[PDB]
Parts: sequence; structure tokens; C-alpha cells
Amino acid sequence: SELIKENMHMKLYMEGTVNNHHFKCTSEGEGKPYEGTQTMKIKVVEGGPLPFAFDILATSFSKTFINHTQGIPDFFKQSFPEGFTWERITTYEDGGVLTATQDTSLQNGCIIYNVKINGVNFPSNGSVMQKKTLGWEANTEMLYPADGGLRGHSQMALKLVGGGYLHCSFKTTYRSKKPAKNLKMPGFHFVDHRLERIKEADKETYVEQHEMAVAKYCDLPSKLG
Amino acid sequence: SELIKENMHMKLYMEGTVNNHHFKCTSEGEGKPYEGTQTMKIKVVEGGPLPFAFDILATSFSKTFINHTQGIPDFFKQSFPEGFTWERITTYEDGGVLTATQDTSLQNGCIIYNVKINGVNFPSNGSVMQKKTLGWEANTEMLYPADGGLRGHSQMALKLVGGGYLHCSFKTTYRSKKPAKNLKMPGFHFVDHRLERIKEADKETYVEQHEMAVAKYCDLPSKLGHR
Amino acid sequence: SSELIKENMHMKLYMEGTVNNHHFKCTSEGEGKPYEGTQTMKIKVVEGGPLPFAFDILATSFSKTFINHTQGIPDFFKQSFPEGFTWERITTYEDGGVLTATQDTSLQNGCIIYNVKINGVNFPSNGSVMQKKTLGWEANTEMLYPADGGLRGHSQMALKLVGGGYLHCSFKTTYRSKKPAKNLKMPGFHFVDHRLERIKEADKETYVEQHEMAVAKYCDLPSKLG
Amino acid sequence: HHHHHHGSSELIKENMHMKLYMEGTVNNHHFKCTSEGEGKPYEGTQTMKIKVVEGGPLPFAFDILATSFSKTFINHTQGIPDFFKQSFPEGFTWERITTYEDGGVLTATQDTSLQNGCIIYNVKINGVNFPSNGSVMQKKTLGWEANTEMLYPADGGLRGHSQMALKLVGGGYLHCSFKTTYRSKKPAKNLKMPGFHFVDHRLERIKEADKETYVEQHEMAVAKYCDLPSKLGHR
Repeated sequence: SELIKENMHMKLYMEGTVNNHHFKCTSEGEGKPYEGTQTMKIKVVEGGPLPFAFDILATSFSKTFINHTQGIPDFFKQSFPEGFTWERITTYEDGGVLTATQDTSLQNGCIIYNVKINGVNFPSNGSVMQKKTLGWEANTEMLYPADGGLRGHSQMALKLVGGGYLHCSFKTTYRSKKPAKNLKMPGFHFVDHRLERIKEADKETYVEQHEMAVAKYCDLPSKLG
Repeated sequence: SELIKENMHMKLYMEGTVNNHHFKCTSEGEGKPYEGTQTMKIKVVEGGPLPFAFDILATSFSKTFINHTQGIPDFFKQSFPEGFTWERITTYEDGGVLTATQDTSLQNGCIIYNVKINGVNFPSNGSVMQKKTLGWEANTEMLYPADGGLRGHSQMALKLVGGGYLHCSFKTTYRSKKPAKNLKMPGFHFVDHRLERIKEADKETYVEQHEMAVAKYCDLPSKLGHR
Repeated sequence: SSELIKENMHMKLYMEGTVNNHHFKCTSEGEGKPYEGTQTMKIKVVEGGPLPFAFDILATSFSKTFINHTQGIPDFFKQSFPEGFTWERITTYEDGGVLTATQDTSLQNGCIIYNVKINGVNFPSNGSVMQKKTLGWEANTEMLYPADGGLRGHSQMALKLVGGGYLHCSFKTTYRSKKPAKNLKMPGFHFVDHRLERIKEADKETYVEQHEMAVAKYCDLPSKLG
Repeated sequence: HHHHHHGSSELIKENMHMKLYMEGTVNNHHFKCTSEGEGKPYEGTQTMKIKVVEGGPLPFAFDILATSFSKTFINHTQGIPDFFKQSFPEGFTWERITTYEDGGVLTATQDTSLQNGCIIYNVKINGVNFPSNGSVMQKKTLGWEANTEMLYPADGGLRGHSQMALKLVGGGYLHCSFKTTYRSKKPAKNLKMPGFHFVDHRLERIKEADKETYVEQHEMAVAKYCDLPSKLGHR
């Protein structure tokens, strides 16, 4: 994947609505695609300060930055120069849902993200609308081919002020802009993620996030096969 | 609201994405707000023809047109001149999800809708993407106050070619732009809907829809004297 | 059309189950008017009482023969006798609890007989159900059509809470006849309006009387199409 | 510091046997199963030999019952407290609902006890709405992939969240997820609760006979924290 260098920059545009609060964000980032690490610096540029926890947006800000181990084919790095899209719905156990659609392209050496967010039904006294959340635990995504692309299933735990967790889960479809004939698809595998907030300011209108992500098989040996 | 006359027109703009496919629609319509009937004439103006059944968009194109029976307060008509919003997620039994957020306003005597659609994960070879659908049956929405607005719960049956159905359900929150103290909130009630397609052309890039909607209580007697 | 189902019928029920990991058994006796769609059941918790959860979560598990089928809608349940029928259902509450139930309905010496198994899980420890903050169900409208070799129902119900709020639940049911499909006239798409009410209680909900009225009908609104 | 290996759960030996009784219904098909097994509780490995003793042959894929047949056999690494092994002699329960993407649901409740040195399981199954033409009722499934369960305290016990992939005849997968609550019969004051952590599982069918009325299953299960470093110093 020669177009994806050891170090890459990214730029992002996001617009969305959560319940009926409209906003726009931009971000600039850098990372090491083959090491599976990256940092994004994010600005809320319209609609700030947001009345909901920024944590619900965190997964919507970068699939080229996954260290693919154990010979697992890399759906995302193979997709350049054409790029790829993703689409996702996250459901929170207390009723809120966050839907996101995303385009990833490569333009003059910079990876470009365009994201649309539609979140609905977040409960008025829930931790998200009360801004009583404290970031995500690590998680393991489970992936396999489906629907002409790559399906992901994830489950994440959101830390709460006062202790304990709010659960969510999401279903993602990643779609390449290359035709299947020109891709080596992975089989069933996992991606371990640790998505962290490293800095913030001004009531979450400035946020820095770091992610480490590694594609791998399960640690445990198989009796069969 | 006296601002809502016995006959009203509406205009709509919509933009969205379904499974990576971007599109825009506009529409014009007319209806009888107190009688609960309306017709909208819809154009796909960008991104057409759509690669999915237009039926999944039908509920996203009008809450001021509900006949409120039995004295049930009308959350929507009371909200003018300020207007109201709605937000919704529809989940289909085969994996698709259709999220929508909407703004309703009143401008120069015309009701104005602005809608954003985000649909994801519709199965690639399923009924929606293969255009095997034939419109909706009637349904009964269940409503009550929640979350600082009015909560709706709906379950609908989409007719399929060959005679079956595809199930979906949705959860809606309707929010007024008037403060709660200036509204008479309804209690628990139902709205019966019949949302029908009455014309189409050009691979569903022109569609006409009619809806009738009537708010009511359950008319079965109650041993406990409840509505 | 269904000679075995008389204007007045009696019922007897046995139920065993677990909610979270609390085991219990119930019995009940009832009577109703199958063609008028009304019935009353008098229910006893006979093992495992008092229950640590609101009895409201069990209400829908205690009677499909008692629905007034209007407008010519075929009656899947009354037609199923003498062989009888079964139902299976999962109810999901918005705060995480789930209540699964499977039921057998038979007719024995002129009495309708119910055998029910309940498995409820993950009800939140400090939630409305375990803290007994519930006040019975609102009315509701079930939506039905054939599927999976039987009759599919979809329901959504609102549980009243102390203080005036609601807890939502929904459920999916499959009703299955013990008659072969060839010997049944299947209904098409239709609704059943229900009003399920508690009329008496004693002894920390270890004695409960419930009444239900149920009516099968089409939507009242006219169609432009068809 | 305890003086002896495994001093924090002495009734659980390095080798243990188990016996199980199960009864249930799927759609409205009633059945009963029994099983006997053995495993190495601290190593996280075990094998169960299962018989369908009433209601066989089953008209649905046995794969949907696989997770209902053993929490004492998890290798807890990295010092993670072992909720299950700590719970003896009193034992523990679990309760779970599994939702399949094509509409079927499999609910299960379970009691675990220790009787004369043998671990005893009593399980109740209630499965509903499995679609008539789905892979489960058509018996077109081919066992589970590995998975990673996510766990943390909640509801006075230990919450688990799981997502699994069921291999299908012809290729591809059917998705399910489940939510579990594990509950100790010891009071909270006598337990050292773990924090947030993961359990990797690989649940495999190693033998079957007579239209799935005899099945042998092996499982390996290992509790761990996420491997990856944390910029914030978290586990």
C-alpha cells in the first residue's frame, strides 16, 4: 500500500444533529498507519458548546491506522487510492442512538474524512445529556466479510461520574471503493482498540483523542482444524 | 393555534444518506390539519434514482395534520408560531436502520420541513435494496410525555412482493419550541395512521403520498375507569 | 363455527418460572365469554411468594381464546380446537429486563387448560420492577399477520409508574396451531385491541385477579388504495 | 499472603468434575439433557459430554444450546479476582438472553452448586421465535468462532456482554449477542469483586453422534485486561 506512508496526516469535516442540536466539527490529525496509532485534534466550530457528552462522538472521528498482524489482509490500506466508506449505528442501553456515515479519501497525500452524524432519543436525565461521562474503556471489535464489504460488531463501556458504566453496542459496515475482484479480503478476525481522550478545553469544544488499534486472531488455540 | 387554518400548504427540503448513497429531495403538499388528511408531492432532486425502496423514506416526509378526537390536546398545533422538531430511529428486522431528524416551522403562512436522513446497514441483497416492497399497512402509534417532549412508539408492516411482510419499529421524540409552561400536554393516547403511496414515476424519483392520522383513546371499557 | 368453544368457558392454569434467579410457581382459575372477548382470572402464587418483582411483568403470561373477532376476521385460536395451540414470546423492557414465556393451550373435559413456562432475566436491581413502583398497564393495540408457520404478533405496552411516568416494553409473539395449516382459515393482517387490568390484589401480590377485554379488528381509517 | 496455592478458593481443585441437568423449550419443542464433564479450573479448560435424553432428536441446531452447558473453569490472569471460584461453597447463578439477528431468542437461567466435590449445574432454557427458514431451524450451522466477553460489576453481581459469530453451511455467519448477569450466593461483603475486564472464549464441538443427541464440547476461557498501553495509565 505505497500511498500509505509510515507517517500520515488527516483532515476531517463533520456535521450533525444530536436530538435536535445541530453542530459542526473539524479536525487535523497525524498517525503511524502500520503501528496502529494516531492523534486527532478536534474543534467544535458550530453549535458549541454541545449540550451532550462529547464521548458519544469519539468513534466517529479512522480505519487506515490499524496495525494488521498475523498476516490478516488490510481492507482499508488496500482500498487506496480510491478509498472507502463506513456506516454505523450505536445503540445505548438507556435509549439513545447515534448513527454515523463516513467517507474516507486521499487527496494530495492527506487522508480526508467527511462525516455525517444523526443521534436521537438521548434521555434527558441520562449521563450523556447530563454530561456525566468519563471516557471509554478498551474494547475488542469482531469482524468478518458481509454485505459486499466488511462487517464489524462492537460493544463498549462508557465510564460514569460516580462509578459504573453505560453500555452501548454498534454494528458497522465498511465498504471499499475498489471492486471485490481487486481486493484480498480478510476472514473472521478481531481488532483490539483503546480510544482515549488526552486533552480537552472550553467545555469540550476542543478535544484531542488518541487511538491504538491492532487486528489479530483470538489468543486461544483451537482443538479443531 | 389560530395560525393553523383548516387548509394549509407545506414545503420540504431533505438531505441524507442510505448505505453510502447520498441524495436530496424536495416536496410540496397541502392538507386539512384538523381533519387529519394531507397529500405530499415529492421529487428526488439529487442522487436519483435511489438504489433502495423509497418506502423506507415515507415516514420522514408531517405532524400538524392529525385529527385530535376526544379532546386530546394537540401538541403540534399548539406549538406554533415557534414550531417543533422530531427525531426518530426505525429498525428493520433484517438489519437496516433509518435515522431521521426534522425541523418544522411556519413561514409566510406555509409549513416548512427540513429533514436529515441517515440510514445504515440495509442488507445488500434484501427486500429494501432489491426493491421488493409494496407500501405500508396501517398502524397505531402509542404516545405519552417523556424526555421533555412527547414520545411515540410505532410498529409497522411493509408489504413484500409475493405476499409477506417485513417488520420495523421506531421510537420518536417530538419536541416543542414553546416552553412546557405554555403547552397543555396530552396524556397517554394513540394515533392511528394510514400512509399510502398514490402515484409514482421515474424509478421513484417522483412520488405522491397521502396520509390520514387520527388521535384517540382506546374505546374498550375500563374496569378501573381509565381512559 | 367453533362448536367446542361455548358462550361461557372456564380455564385452569399452571405456571412455573424464574425471574433473575428467583423461582416460583402459580396457579389460576378463570372464566370468560370467548365471543365477547372478556375474561377474568384469579391467580395464586403457590411457591416462591412473595415475589421480589412487580407482578405486572407476568400479566400477559396468564388467554387467546377470549378475543371477539369482528369484521369477518378468521379466529386462529377458536378454530384450533380440539387440538389446541401454543404461544411463545419475548418481552423486552427499555431498562434492560427481559421476560420470555412459552405456553401450551389445550381443552380437557370442556375446560381450557394453560401450562406456562417463564424465564425472565437482567431486571435492574434498583429499577421500577424490582422496587415495585409500577401501577399496571395502559391499553394497547397488537399488530398481527401470518409468519413462520403460525400467526405473528407485535406488541408495545406502557407500564404506569408511581409519580405519573411510564416504562416501555415491546414483545414479539408467535402463535402456533396444533391443527395443520390446510385445516385452518388463516387471517391476514389485522389488529387486536387489548385492555389488560388488575381488579384485585392481596398478600403482597400472591393473590391477583386480572380482567382482559380483547377485540380483533381492522384499522378504522379508510384506504385511498385497493 | 495466603500460604498455599489457590488458598483464595480451596474447594476448587486443579481437576474437577461436573454434572448437569437441563430442561427447556425452543419454539415449543420441549427437551431435557444431561451431561458429565471434567476440567482444569485454573487452566481455563474443560470438556463436557452431553446427552439429549428427552425430546430428541431436536429439530433445531444444537449450537444454540452450546453456551448454556460452566464459569468455574476460567483462567484468571493478571490478578483479576475470580468471582466464581470465590463463591464456593455457596455457589452462584447466571441468567442470560441471546438475541440472533434473524429473530430467534434463547433465554437461559442457571444454578451452580458444589455437592460432595462435584460441581452441579441445573439449567432452564426458553427459546422463542426462531424463524422457520433460518439456519437454526434448518440445521444449517457449523459451530462458533472465538469471542471476547466484556465484564464489569452491575446489578449486585457481575455483568457480561458477548457477541458471537455462528458459522453457516455455504459460508458466512449469523450474528448473535447476549447479556448475562452472574450472581454470587455469597454476600457482597465476603467477595472481592473484579473491575472491568475481558474473557476470551473458544467454545468448540469436538464430537457428535446420532443427530446431535450426543455432543462433546470443549471450552477454553481466559480472563485478562486489554494488552494495549494506555495514555491515561488505565488497565
